[PDB]
Amino acid sequence: MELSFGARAELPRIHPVASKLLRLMQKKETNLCLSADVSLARELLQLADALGPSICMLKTHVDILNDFTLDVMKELITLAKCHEFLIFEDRKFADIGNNVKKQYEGGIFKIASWADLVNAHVVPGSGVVKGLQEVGLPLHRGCLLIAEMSSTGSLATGDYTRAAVRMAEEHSEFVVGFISGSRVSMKPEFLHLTPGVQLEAGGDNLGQQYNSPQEVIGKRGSDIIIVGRGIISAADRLEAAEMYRKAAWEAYLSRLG
Amino acid sequence: MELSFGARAELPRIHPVASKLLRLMQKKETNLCLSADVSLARELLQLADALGPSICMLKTHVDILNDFTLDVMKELITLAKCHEFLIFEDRKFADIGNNVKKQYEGGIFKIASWADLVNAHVVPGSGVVKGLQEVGLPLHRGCLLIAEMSSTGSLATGDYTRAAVRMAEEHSEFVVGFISGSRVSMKPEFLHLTPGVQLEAGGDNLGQQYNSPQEVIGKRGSDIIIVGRGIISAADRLEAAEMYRKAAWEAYLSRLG
Ligand SMILES: O=c1ccn([C@@H]2O[C@H](COP(=O)(O)O)[C@@H](O)[C@H]2O)c(=O)[nH]1
Ligand SMILES: O=c1ccn([C@@H]2O[C@H](COP(=O)(O)O)[C@@H](O)[C@H]2O)c(=O)[nH]1
Ligand code: PRO
Ligand code: PRO
Repeated sequence: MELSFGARAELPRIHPVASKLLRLMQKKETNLCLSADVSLARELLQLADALGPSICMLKTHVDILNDFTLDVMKELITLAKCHEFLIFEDRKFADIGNNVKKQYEGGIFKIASWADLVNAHVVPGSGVVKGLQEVGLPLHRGCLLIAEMSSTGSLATGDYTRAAVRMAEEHSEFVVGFISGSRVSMKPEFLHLTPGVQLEAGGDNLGQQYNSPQEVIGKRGSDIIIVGRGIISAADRLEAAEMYRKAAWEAYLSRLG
Repeated sequence: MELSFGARAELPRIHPVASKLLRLMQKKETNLCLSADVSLARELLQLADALGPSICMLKTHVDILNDFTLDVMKELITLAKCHEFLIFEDRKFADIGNNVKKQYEGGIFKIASWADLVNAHVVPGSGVVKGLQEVGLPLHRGCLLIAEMSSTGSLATGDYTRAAVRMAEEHSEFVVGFISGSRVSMKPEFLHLTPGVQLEAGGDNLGQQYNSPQEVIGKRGSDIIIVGRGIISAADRLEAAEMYRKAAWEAYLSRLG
C-alpha cells in the first residue's frame, strides 16, 4: 500500500515531472520545499545555492522579486540542475481559462519558460487547468491544484476539496498533485505538498496557521512540506533547513514500516 | 428602494472610492468597465484614450503587459484623470494574508501605488482582505471580492458566495463591492461588477460563458459590465464600446422607474 518515493517514481501512471521529483527526493533524502519569499534576486540565489542540497524544490515568488529578470531565472535553473531540485512558481492561477493561458506564457515573467511546477485554484472550474494546458511548450511541466488552504477561514473544504481531487484525476496528463493540508487523493501517483508548516505551534497575525512536519507528513499523510519563514526568518537558515528536512524525512519513513 | 448611481454616491456608508466611481458613472452615463487584456503598452494607452469617454473604469492586466513600467502607469493615470475613469487591476489576489500584503505593495508592479481597485478571491478566508488592508498608503483604495465567477464549473456558488458577502460586510472600510454574475448584496453601498458579458449568446472554447448587458444589469441586478473581447476583438472598437455602454446604461435606467 504505502510506497517509498523511489517506488512511486516508477508507477505506470506517473507523470514525468512527478517521477523526476520523486527520484531526487529519494536520492537526496529530502521532502522539503523551500518557500523563497524574498524581494531580491541576490537573496533568492544565495538561498538556492546554500539550501539547494537540503531541498527537493524551491518555490519562487516572482511577483515580489523587485529585480526579476529572465537572466535571474537562468541562473536559478543552473542551481536547480546542479543541486537537483525543481522550480515551483507561487503565482495563484485563478482565472478563466483564456486568461490563465496568457498569464502562464506571457508578460515580463514568461513563467512557463522556467517553472517546472505551477499551482492553480480550482474555483473557476476546469477551464483553469485547460487554459494552462493549452500553452504550447516542448518541455515537461506540471500543475498542482489547491485543494485545501492553511489559513483561518479557508473555504477550500468539503465539496470544494472533492472537486479539486476530481479535477486533478481527470487532467492527470498535466496535474501532478495538490497543495493540501493532508492526503486528499488515494492515488499514489499524485504529490501532496503542504504549506503552513513550522516546528512550533502557532501562526501569524494575518491568518496563517502552522502544523508540524510530523503532524502533516506522518499523521495527515502528505508528501512534502513547504516552509518559508521557519527557514528564511531563522537565525541560522542552514541549521533550520536541515531540521525541517530531517523532520519531514523521518515522518515519511515512519509510514513505510 | 432602487437608487440612481448619483444618489448611491451620497449614501451615508459609501466608501470614497465607490462614491467617486458612482459620481462619474452618473456624469458620463456609463456603467461599462473595459477589460484591457492586451500585451503592449501602446495598445493599452490607445484604448484608454479612445475609449476613456465611454467607460467608468479600465481593468488593467499587468501580468500580461510585456513592456510594463511604472511610467506606463503614470501615463495611464493621466488618461484616467482626463477622461474620468478608475483603474482596476485584474490580479487575482488569492493567498494567505502575509503574501497578499507583499504582492499588493511590492515587486516590479507596485500595484497599490496606482490601482484604485483590486479584486480578491475569498477562498483563503478573511486574511486575504486583512493582508491587503495592512499596506500603508495615504491614498483612497478599494477592493472587490469575487463572489461568483462566469466560467463553466465555477465553485463560487451557494455557501461560498454567501461567505464572500459576509466578508465584504465585515470589511466595508476597504471592500467596496463584488465581482459577481448578479446582485449578491442588498446593501446599496456595494458595487456589483459582472464579467462574462457579450451582446450575443455564446462563450469561448476555454469555459467562458456570456450573458447580455440587459440580462446582467436589468434582470440580474448588477451595476457594471466588464467587457474584454466584445470590444477589444471587435472590428470597430469605439462602435462596440458605445453599443455596450448604451446597452448597460439603458438596462440600469429600466430599474429606476
Ligand atoms: O494554503 C496555502 C497555500 C500556499 N501557501 C504558501 O506557502 C508559503 C507559506 O510561508 P510561511 O508561512 O511558511 O512563511 C507562502 O508563500 C504561501 O503562499 C500557504 O501558506 N498556504
Ligand atoms: O468570473 C470572472 C472574473 C473575471 N473575469 C475577467 O473578465 C474578463 C473577461 O474578458 P472577456 O471574456 O469579456 O474577453 C477577463 O479579463 C477575466 O479575467 C471573468 O471573465 N470572469
Ligand atoms: O500540457 C503540456 O504538456 C504543455 C506544457 C505546458 C502546458 N502545455
Ligand atoms: O486600508 C487602506 O485604506 C489602505 C489603502 C491600501 C490598503 N491600506
